[PDB]
Amino acid sequence: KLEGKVAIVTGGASGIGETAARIFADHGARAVVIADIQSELGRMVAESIGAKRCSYVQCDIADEEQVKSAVEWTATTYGGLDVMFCNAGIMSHSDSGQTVMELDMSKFDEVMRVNTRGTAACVKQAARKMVELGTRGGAIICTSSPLATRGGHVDTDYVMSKHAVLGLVRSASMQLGAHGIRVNSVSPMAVLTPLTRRMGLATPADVENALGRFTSLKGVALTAEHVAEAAAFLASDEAAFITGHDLVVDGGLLCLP
Amino acid sequence: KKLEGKVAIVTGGASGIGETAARIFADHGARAVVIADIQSELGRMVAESIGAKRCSYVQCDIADEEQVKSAVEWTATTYGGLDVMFCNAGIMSHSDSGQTVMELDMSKFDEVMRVNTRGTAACVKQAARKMVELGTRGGAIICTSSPLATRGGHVDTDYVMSKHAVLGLVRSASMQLGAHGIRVNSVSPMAVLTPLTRRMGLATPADVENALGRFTSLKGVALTAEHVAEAAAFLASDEAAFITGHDLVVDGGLLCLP
Amino acid sequence: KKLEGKVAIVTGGASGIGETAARIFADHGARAVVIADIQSELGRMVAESIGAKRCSYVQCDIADEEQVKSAVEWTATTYGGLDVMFCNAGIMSHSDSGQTVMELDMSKFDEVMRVNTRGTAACVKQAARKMVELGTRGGAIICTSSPLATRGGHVDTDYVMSKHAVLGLVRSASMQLGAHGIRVNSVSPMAVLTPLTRRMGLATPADVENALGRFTSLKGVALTAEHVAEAAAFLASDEAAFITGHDLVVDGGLLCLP
Amino acid sequence: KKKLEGKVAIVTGGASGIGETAARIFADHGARAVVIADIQSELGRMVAESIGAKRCSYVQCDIADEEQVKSAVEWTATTYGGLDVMFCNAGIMSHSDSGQTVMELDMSKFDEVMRVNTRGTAACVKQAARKMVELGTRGGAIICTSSPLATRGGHVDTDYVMSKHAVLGLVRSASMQLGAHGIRVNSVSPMAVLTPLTRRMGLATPADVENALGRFTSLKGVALTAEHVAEAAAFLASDEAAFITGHDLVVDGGLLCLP
Ligand SMILES: NC(=O)c1ccc[n+]([C@@H]2O[C@H](COP(=O)([O-])OP(=O)(O)OC[C@H]3O[C@@H](n4cnc5c(N)ncnc54)[C@H](O)[C@@H]3O)[C@@H](O)[C@H]2O)c1
Ligand SMILES: NC(=O)c1ccc[n+]([C@@H]2O[C@H](COP(=O)([O-])OP(=O)(O)OC[C@H]3O[C@@H](n4cnc5c(N)ncnc54)[C@H](O)[C@@H]3O)[C@@H](O)[C@H]2O)c1
Ligand SMILES: NC(=O)c1ccc[n+]([C@@H]2O[C@H](COP(=O)([O-])OP(=O)(O)OC[C@H]3O[C@@H](n4cnc5c(N)ncnc54)[C@H](O)[C@@H]3O)[C@@H](O)[C@H]2O)c1
Ligand SMILES: NC(=O)c1ccc[n+]([C@@H]2O[C@H](COP(=O)([O-])OP(=O)(O)OC[C@H]3O[C@@H](n4cnc5c(N)ncnc54)[C@H](O)[C@@H]3O)[C@@H](O)[C@H]2O)c1
Repeated sequence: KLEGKVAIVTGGASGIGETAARIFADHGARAVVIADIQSELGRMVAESIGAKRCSYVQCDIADEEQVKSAVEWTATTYGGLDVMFCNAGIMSHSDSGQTVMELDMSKFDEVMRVNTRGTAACVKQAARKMVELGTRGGAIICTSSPLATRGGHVDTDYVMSKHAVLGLVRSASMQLGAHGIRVNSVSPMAVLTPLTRRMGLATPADVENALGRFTSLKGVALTAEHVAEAAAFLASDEAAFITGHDLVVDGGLLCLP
Repeated sequence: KKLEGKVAIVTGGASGIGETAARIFADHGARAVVIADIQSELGRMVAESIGAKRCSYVQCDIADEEQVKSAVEWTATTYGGLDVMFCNAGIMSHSDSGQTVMELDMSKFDEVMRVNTRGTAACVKQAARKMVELGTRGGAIICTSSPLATRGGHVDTDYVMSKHAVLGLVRSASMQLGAHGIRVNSVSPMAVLTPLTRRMGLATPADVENALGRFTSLKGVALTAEHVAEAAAFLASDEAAFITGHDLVVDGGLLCLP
Repeated sequence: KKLEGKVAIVTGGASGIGETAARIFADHGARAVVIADIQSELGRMVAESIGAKRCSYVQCDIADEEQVKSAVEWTATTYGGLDVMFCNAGIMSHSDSGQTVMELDMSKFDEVMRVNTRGTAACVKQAARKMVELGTRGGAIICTSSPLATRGGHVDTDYVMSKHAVLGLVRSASMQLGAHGIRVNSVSPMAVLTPLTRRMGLATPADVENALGRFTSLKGVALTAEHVAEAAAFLASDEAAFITGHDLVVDGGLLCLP
Repeated sequence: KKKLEGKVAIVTGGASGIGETAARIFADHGARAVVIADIQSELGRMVAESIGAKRCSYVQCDIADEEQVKSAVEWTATTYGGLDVMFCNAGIMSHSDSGQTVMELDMSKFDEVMRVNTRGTAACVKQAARKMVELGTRGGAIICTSSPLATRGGHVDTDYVMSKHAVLGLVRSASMQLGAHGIRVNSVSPMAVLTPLTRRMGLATPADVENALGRFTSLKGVALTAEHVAEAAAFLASDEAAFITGHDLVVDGGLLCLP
């Protein structure tokens, strides 16, 4: 699917991004660059994938200059840039849950900084590099959420940030189609990662107990591989005419708990 | 191979998008692909070309629920299962006034609604019932939709209403059949060169670009039946094991209808 | 007064939401309200109660396009105008197996689709033709829809499909009739205590609260037919002069269907 | 009865444009008191004096400063004895030669647009809700001004598009969380209203609007006015909308696509 492509995975040191980097390489990616802020964790992932197929770059995506450097380093080292997986994202793990009435505006600022400013800087810098290189069939994919299209009972800062990511995806797909660049998102429900266990979901039983009643599809558990497979489809020529689309991977979510 | 060992029915498989999907499903390793359709000899030609040991042709007017029952049951006992139902058959009216609201021909409305909604509903029902009987694991039902399932049209109002209805069927069936591990999704392509769009006036890739090009964000690629079949194959495979109730839009970033 | 001097037709006005809309339209100053229904005894009682100088009954099965045309003609001729068409009549199956996909009764599907999609389309068409013919300024066409026009259902799959189709009609009619200054919108209420919901087993406010209370964000108020009528009167008035193609949802923040 | 009889309303950004007209229309619909919160002191006191000092007051309030929002909300509730309507209407767009396209996104201008439109709006919803809960307000209403660009992408002003998407996420979440208190939260999404903001974008006259947007607008024979937007807001703020929450009320004349 991805033979000969060069991909960057922000947040690739952990969770969904880690699995996505592994799966992109299994799909024949020429090179996968993990861009994260967890240097030793990230280097670990890179060697696990294979030090000759995967590299790590320290990159705080909220700092546009660090994004530009990571993008430039990637294109120079590997001679191209075909896939930007804008995946890094954070939540506030606030004791009072970031409800509207208890909204911690300082914690709100942190979430919006990473999830909207960082994602926007990543889309911008990746687009600029693909255009400069004349990349053909380039793909930019943002990790979203069902909370990009419906409200939350908690984590209001996160909900607003993912709504904003969807607006960015829609706008970028409109503006970058002229260059043949496709911009899409993938919105998974609950994946066991370090993020979801900070919310109190550590085991598949925790997931089913929290969400199963609200999930239409029975008899299958959502894995990080599932999310990576959706993203590899979007990045591949199997999706050559798909842009501006939010690919939802949620088992028919009826509502949040 | 993503469809290895699966048994697929493709309605409307004698022509256009359905024909390509049947070929592409077989190329992705489907054990058997059954074309259900009403163009008897165009369809036998296709199953012939795909490989008479991989592909059969069944006469099936999808509006008739007993013919859908029969086609589904024939497929399952012949090949020992049913894993994928690609509910793709569908029509438009091709009317002098264009089926604007002002000039809606109620009789032609009835014909479009009969195939596109009653027939699609019959296929989803009969395919689902058989999957549950056989105990199919990870079954997939996929309906061909349209950007006109989520937006209004300037013309072909009956077709627009029918595709809106198909989307409601997909959403409802996903919530009801998830208990059986059956996933239900749709694929919504924009303009594919088929006999249907030829009846509309689009014969050549240059016609498509002249009618839809300025309304499409993505430049440098034309949509093909293969693209739609690849979207469906993805949805039918384990690559989409947790995707249900979803409308997979393949429109190049359609800004608006012309 | 919001609707001062306007002539309105309310289909399904003999009962439930339509009856309350007819009364509320008159309270907002409508010059004439015409109730179009198939329950003549009930409908004549509503018309007489609103006021025989202000309100008339016409027998009209909206699934028969000729009866619709006749009712619209009679309204414009009797009252010299047509400003508001509230296409509100609709039905459900009330089947013992709930019209799930697995147990979908196609003949009952046909009945629901006939009233809710074919009939609604004929009403939109015939009202639009008449307002265009009269030169109506700022005419309004409103269809009663449902949260099930935008999400799937666990039951009543035929009704879900039909209300999706109604939204496709509203969107299409909005884009085609705006050239004439005609606005087309829908209103989508959740559970109102009417003969329709009584037939689904909801007879009392406690029944509604038990079925839907914990799926509804908004507490302290129960949806009434008057709430729905006020939404329709807003959309029908100059308070909504630039609103078209819109589905006005009146559901209390519905988290999910039961 | 007047649609807003007896209600106390706050209108942020009420010194100008849509918010000024909303303040006038709310008073016209019988609001007991309208408080204009803005950062244009002389303009805002003009509006308040014009509506009538007995029924309208002005407060200086930078909505991106949560403390000033809380202070304006407390002053309203203490002065007038209640808080029934919060119309979170203040917002900005960037001054950008490059249009804030993705390719030329000025990140520091993006920051400012997000700070006012998302951080400020969130603070306004929070502080208004906290007060209505404290007061035991019955049938309270919080309305945010949104845009078609809350639900569709834009060719330009990408920062603004993301900010309005985020506002809709706030409206949806607040609706879900505040319904327990009887508080309804909705948005109103107008297309092109002639204001100082759209003049800055190059739309100064009705002909400008028609030339830029007429062929993309289904509804003919009428042009969107600020009064139309205010009437939609007044509806949502009233008992005519007693069961409407979490809803985006679109006022765009059937917009077929963005320019
Ligand atoms: N896990 C879920 O269930 C779930 C569901 C829906 C959406 N998501 C989203 O998927 C993305 C990945 O989430 P995850 O579950 O793998 O969480 P995770 O915490 O396991 O991984 C996130 C990684 O992003 C990195 N990160 C944080 N800030 C960064 C920054 N400024 N610059 C660069 N990297 C940064 C982190 O170091 C981390 O390695 C996130 O956008 C999340 O919002 C997750
Ligand atoms: N061509 C496009 O650009 C386009 C765009 C959007 C959606 N679609 C939809 O994709 C589906 C296939 O369209 P197509 O372009 O391949 O058109 P097509 O006419 O070339 O193929 C349709 C086939 O379905 C068969 N058919 C019609 N009624 C039938 C019935 N009752 N029972 C069984 N078969 C019946 C027809 O014989 C035909 O072989 C349709 O549902 C169409 O609405 C097509
Ligand atoms: N909770 C609710 O009541 C609810 C919720 C959502 C949507 N709706 C929709 O609101 C509309 C009215 O529903 P209601 O609850 O008032 O039901 P109701 O049964 O109380 O009233 C419906 C009236 O429509 C008339 N009707 C049926 N078929 C007709 C036909 N062919 N021609 C003319 N009239 C016909 C009926 O005789 C009846 O008087 C319907 O479209 C319904 O789908 C109702
Ligand atoms: N005019 C349009 O076409 C249009 C369309 C859709 C949405 N909107 C939105 O409507 C809102 C009002 O826009 P408008 O056209 O009336 O513009 P406007 O500039 O005429 O009025 C906005 C007023 O908000 C005040 N404002 C800005 N930042 C503020 C802050 N931090 N604190 C307090 N007040 C502040 C401003 O001084 C100004 O008086 C905005 O949210 C805009 O996004 C406008």
